[PDB]
Amino acid sequence: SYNYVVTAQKPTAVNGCVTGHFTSAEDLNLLIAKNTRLEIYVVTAEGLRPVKEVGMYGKIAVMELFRPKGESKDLLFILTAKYNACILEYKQSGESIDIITRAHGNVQDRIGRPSETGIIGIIDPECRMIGLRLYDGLFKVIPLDRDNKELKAFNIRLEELHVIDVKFLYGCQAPTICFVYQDPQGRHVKTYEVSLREKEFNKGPWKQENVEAEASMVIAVPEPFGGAIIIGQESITYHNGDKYLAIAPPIIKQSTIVCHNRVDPNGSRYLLGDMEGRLFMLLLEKEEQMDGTVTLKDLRVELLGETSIAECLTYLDNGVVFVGSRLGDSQLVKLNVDSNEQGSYVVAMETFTNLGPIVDMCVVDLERQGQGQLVTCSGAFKEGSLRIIRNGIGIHEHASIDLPGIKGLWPLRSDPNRETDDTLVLSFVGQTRVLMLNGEEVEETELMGFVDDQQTFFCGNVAHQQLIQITSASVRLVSQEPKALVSEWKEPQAKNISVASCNSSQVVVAVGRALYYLQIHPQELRQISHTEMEHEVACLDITPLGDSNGLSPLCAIGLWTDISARILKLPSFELLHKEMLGGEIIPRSILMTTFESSHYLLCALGDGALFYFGLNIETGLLSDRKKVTLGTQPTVLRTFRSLSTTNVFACSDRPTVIYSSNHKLVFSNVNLKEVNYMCPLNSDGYPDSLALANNSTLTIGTIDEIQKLHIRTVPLYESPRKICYQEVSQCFGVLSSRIEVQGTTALRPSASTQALSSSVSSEEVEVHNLLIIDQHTFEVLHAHQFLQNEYALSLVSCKLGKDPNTYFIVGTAMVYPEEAEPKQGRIVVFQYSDGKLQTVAEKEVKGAVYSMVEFNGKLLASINSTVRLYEWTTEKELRTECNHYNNIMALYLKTKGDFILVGDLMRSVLLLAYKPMEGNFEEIARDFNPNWMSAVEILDDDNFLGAENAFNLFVCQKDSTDEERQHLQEVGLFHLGEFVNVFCHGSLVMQTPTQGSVLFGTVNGMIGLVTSLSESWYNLLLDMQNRLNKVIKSVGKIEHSFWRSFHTERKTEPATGFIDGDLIESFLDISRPKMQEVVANLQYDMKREATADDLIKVVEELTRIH
Ligand SMILES: COc1ccc(-c2nc([C@H]3CCNC3)no2)cc1
Repeated sequence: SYNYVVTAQKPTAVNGCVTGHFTSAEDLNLLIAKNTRLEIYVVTAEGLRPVKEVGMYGKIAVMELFRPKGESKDLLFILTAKYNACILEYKQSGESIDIITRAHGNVQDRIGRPSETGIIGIIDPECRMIGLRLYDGLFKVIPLDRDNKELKAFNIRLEELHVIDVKFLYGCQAPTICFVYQDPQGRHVKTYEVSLREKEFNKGPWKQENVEAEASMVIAVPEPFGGAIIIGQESITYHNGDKYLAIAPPIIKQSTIVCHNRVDPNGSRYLLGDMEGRLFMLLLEKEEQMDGTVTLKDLRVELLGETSIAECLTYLDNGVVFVGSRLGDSQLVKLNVDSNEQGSYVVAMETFTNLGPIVDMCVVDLERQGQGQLVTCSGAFKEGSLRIIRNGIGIHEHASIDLPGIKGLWPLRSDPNRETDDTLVLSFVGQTRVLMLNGEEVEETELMGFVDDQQTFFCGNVAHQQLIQITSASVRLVSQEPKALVSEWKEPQAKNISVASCNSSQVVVAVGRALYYLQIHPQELRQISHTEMEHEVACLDITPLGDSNGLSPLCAIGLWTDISARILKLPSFELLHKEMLGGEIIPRSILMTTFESSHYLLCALGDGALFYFGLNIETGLLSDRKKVTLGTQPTVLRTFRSLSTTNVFACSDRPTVIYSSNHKLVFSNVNLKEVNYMCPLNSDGYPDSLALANNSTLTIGTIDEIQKLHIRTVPLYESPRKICYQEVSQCFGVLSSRIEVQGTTALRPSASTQALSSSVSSEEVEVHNLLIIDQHTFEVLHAHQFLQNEYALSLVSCKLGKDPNTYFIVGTAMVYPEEAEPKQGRIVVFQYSDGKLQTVAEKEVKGAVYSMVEFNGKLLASINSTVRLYEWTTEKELRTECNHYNNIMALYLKTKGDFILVGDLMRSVLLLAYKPMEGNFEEIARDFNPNWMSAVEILDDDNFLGAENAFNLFVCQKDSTDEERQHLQEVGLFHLGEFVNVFCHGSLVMQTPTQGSVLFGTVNGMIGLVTSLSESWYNLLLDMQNRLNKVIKSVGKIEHSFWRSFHTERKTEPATGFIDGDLIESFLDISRPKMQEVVANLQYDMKREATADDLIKVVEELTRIH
């Protein structure tokens, strides 16, 4: 098996968050862990400024900042889920930012079952040690000597086997842990000192205490309080020596508090977040003492308001809180001293997309044909949603004029008072036209000073309240009031101008090979200098960059013949830098531009190639050449603003926006047909807009947010579970569940209680529903509620037998507390007609209906340990045809032709065939290796894909004996690092090295793709990986091969049959010399030594598949 796996959407769920001074001594930073990704921000009064985002070869399990004695700057400790430990430092060497690994090592033990309650990692306030709870009964200590670069550790026996939480205390002479543990006698809090000298615990400073039965979190309180707060379900207690204070506030009893964060450095106030998204303030009241110590007088809890359900909370000063969510969108909120109308102190400032968990999804061509969109069931509880995801950036067209032959567009302010454009100047072969803008009206008009009988190459507002028009014949300077020609420049023999560039006070024009530099003065075009280039000029730019006061010391130029992009000094025209771009196709557009504070040269060729380089605006040096391909026609580049950010629109057959993300250039398709020319337009009637032209038409519209994927959110206010599309009804079916309390009563309104119409089947509880949702408005048209204690598990939309209706079919389970698994459930066939669901037929079965699939006009269903095929009879009932029994728990089905792939709870996958001339199933083959499955997919007749609970993928094949024949072989293995809930065939790209397309959705909201490769392609890419791994410096010095090794509690093996597309794609981001190392000696097709250029082309083809 040869497979390739790549990220289409990175994990969005927030697994943890910390604050401190990491980037510099005086920066306040927010660090966010999104599984495999670490995001670093500087906190401002403006908000969060992104400075650096890195990938780890690992799932981040522990992330803590700490400050070694007498240092100005925090270091970062990370532990991965595979027990990779590192200490990281942030270093900025001028422009370049580097994460350096100061220490690393793997801290796994040989014997050890991972603690069921997870990895805990803590660091003592005096930075003497890191403490890790990895396994029950052991506490691992890493001394923080500067010498301990390998992070060598020792284990201490911990008598208490079941630790709930642990922290290091402040204000202690020896490092001291405080922890809650559980035994038969209940829950207790205890302390121990940790002796480095003895490598053992010593007696803690205070005696143990019994605590609440559901005590779950330990907070170490800084000086001057010291001590610990213990949070439980109905109590909050403070402990410190012969000091004990407890409160039992009813207000917290409704929902478990699951996260905390310190507001005040001295511990006077904490935030607390619960499972329903309530946000509390915990206040510690001080009492003075004669000896000048400070003790705790009392504790209070106050309800502040509501946030997203928080996985973590981080106070960012000035009343600002970052709410990191796993189950909904993350937020920035503000806390105010005074409450609002409805009584909340919490006001939301910003919302960040989280797709996670993705519990189901499907692919549908909603709008066009051939343009797939992903529709997910996302989130949980009050955060549950549908998310609709599609590639590319949209334009909202607001005007359309038929007007062929446009050769350029320029906006103009004809009134020197008003700030908005009021004029659009259009060029045509040998002619110019001026459109005036009065509101939404676009009237043809003249404009005194400008000529209409020459083609315009540039026109604009310029210095000293003047306008400029540059044509093939001359440069014309025009006064604003009144409009009159005040100056006109011509070449000495009045030869044609061939190329024009202009800013507010400078002009460079070309005449064949000649260049002329003019300055714009009051009533004067002043000729400053001229030169003769070695070849004919193709293109020019003099865009001023940086702190430049609108003046460029640089001229960028592209030439014929040598195909060079050059940087020249003005006024002398001295050559500062030359780059030969190769080939025999001339540069067509060149642009100096700034993205996220870094300066670049862009240069586009007529064949669709785009080169880009770092530009030093001081020396004129170009560096770090990169090349993408943006189409096959000449590309024309032009800056525009939207949402207070400068970007570049690339006009071609493939219109593109160029922008920056994490200080790397990014290229995103615009969803339009061919655009030939554009300009920004910001007029009264068309504010913050774009004017667009093709061969026949002028358009004016606004642009969506600049990003790779557009996401629409449909709030449900309850948990979505499964989704299916029903084309004939133009709706989705969505299974959903809401929580109600002890009959039962609801916590808030939600999709299933707010449908247009409703039907019903004739502690906290789940109430399950089938929602019918309109595909255009996403309005809830109908909700059908299932029986009390009925859980809806599976859903399909299909036709059966000879019946022409399409039905929604739901499989359920009746859930009773004492049952190990369900012994009762239903299959229900519904028809959606006239705005309601009618129940057409039912069938009681003796188990949970985990999975259903349409199979050759029949209904395949898995019921507990049985796989069953039903026929749909002429009297509209389901009738069993055949059964398969050899499963533990058949959770997952997929089919292809007569083949059925079965995913088991614990015995991996199994391949059935229906035998149409015997009316029964045959077991073809089974994977005899145990695996705890989460999802399955058929890649093709011979290849079966599985995902399992320890975040691995594998691929099974038949072994091309007869006892031998029924053994599936695991021929592919890969540690993905995500939990796959759903696989589905399809693509987000409009319909090569790869064949097939399978998308997957995950708990962290990551979306991935799996596709197939030939042996040949695999071998090349495998070889590339090995070379890439030798040159790339990895954060924490984790080996890529270690990261991607298949890993469960049973077995660890190198990955095989799987290319890591994220790694391959990173090839485009290394330095050109590194690309040479990577390239040196490797075959490529009959055969030859491959070049860096060859590989850039290949990797580009591979980015196109998502
Ligand atoms: C195992 O524990 C440790 C603790 C601290 C360091 C360390 N401190 C530093 C300082 C000096 C220059 N940069 C910050 N660089 O590494 C290394 C390993």
